[PDB]
Amino acid sequence: SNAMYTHSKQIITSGVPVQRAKKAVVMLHGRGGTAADIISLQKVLKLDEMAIYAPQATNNSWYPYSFMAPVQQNQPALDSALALVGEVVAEIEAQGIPAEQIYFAGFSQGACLTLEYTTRNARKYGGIIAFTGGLIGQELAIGNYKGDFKQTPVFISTGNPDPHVPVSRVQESVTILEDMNAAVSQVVYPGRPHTISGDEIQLVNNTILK
Ligand code: NA
Repeated sequence: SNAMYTHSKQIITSGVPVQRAKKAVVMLHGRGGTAADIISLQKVLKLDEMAIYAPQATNNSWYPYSFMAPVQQNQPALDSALALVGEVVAEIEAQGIPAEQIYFAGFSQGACLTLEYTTRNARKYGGIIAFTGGLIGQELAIGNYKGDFKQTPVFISTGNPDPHVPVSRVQESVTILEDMNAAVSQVVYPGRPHTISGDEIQLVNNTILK
């Protein structure tokens, strides 16, 4: 189609009731996916202490084209997607959970959105999990990236090769994240299909979600 659409405020919650929760996690689904889908990762990820928020994308897609299309071709849908993630973060903080106890988890299109949001808005977060994603745009626009991660643990993975996410863009993303003071774990899985492997799940559970 095109990028001339809005993500309306569709937010699905699960996990610990937010008023009781010590921590929260913002979970971002992939292209053609759903909030209910992505939440089911709580069955294998150590999220049992988190209030879970998963916004649902309009058209089940955050933005219409490859994350590496000229960024204007993904606008205004992308800005709308970033706005919605920001609304979710704002809601969590208003429920009394500070950003340093807020975690992010995304797969594929959702991992790209996760990285793009957190890097435009870098501060001390609980942790950031980007399963097969990179920062967004044909050209990286460094001028959009502001803040300091204050050693936020970040896990970023991809497969090699992967026709959706070149290894080069994951490397570039790592370089930018490290420059902004994230504590970055990058893992590239040669020959892995476009998926979340069991190894990634265990690794995230023993590190970011320790
Ligand atoms: Na943790």
